Amino acid sequence: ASSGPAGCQVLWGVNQWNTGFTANVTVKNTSSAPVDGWTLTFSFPSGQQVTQAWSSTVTQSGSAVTVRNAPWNGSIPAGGTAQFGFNGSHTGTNAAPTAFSLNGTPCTVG
Repeated sequence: ASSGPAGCQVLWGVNQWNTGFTANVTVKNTSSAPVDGWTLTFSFPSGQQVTQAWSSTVTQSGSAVTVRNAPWNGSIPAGGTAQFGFNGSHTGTNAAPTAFSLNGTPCTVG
């Protein structure tokens, strides 16, 4: 980025039962813009086979990931937060990386 995009962040709220880690994520934008829906992306380190999702149009590309959070559940102002989650099967390893990237901007986990 040869300019100065955003730099939001997202926290993780894992909840693994037997096998199926349900990640309760909460987006946090603070850069400076009316977030009326968005599309972040990064990749699952281990084999987080995500499948069930809500309040987020998740999409696993082979092994990577992307989430297009709807406009309604994505109506958070520059200094606000959003939230979504899903249920994926794990194996006991790294689940959430570090700084993912909103639709065109980085985002440090929380």
